[PDB]
Amino acid sequence: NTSAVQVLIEHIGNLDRAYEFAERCNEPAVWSQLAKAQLQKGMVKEAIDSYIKADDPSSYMEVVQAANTSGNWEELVKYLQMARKKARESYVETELIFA
Repeated sequence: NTSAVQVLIEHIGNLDRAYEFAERCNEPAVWSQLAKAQLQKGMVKEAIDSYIKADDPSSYMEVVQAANTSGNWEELVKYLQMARKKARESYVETELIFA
């Protein structure tokens, strides 16, 4: 299961595919680096950020802050649920606060 997931890559997947082989795995990997690549290459995040959280990424800072203005609340508020969690200093919690 350490691959059936990250498969959501560029020349590796795309759209109604990337999130088609993620419900089978639990487990997985690449959550902070996948949000930076899936957010700068084709609109997805709303999808690639609503079927993974999986610990990381809480703030700081890029995806974290990003998700809030648009219009990602309902999942946004949950994205922090893990924040103060295996996590609790400034720039990261003062960020949760800020956030």
